[PDB]
Amino acid sequence: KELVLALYDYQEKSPREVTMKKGDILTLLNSTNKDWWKVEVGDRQGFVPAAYVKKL
Ligand code: NA
Ligand code: NA
Repeated sequence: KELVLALYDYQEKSPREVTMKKGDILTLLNSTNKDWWKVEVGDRQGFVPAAYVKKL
């Protein structure tokens, strides 16, 4: 529903994670966890650290 901004480059470390580039605009899918948010990066879905993204 919401959009988030990738504040840093982040390379996924596990299958459930996804990679993002600084400045990417991600779709926020699930932010119920305080440390890991599920996002859509382009056509991929996965988790990134909440600390590395900013809600828009
Ligand atoms: Na992955
Ligand atoms: Na954040």
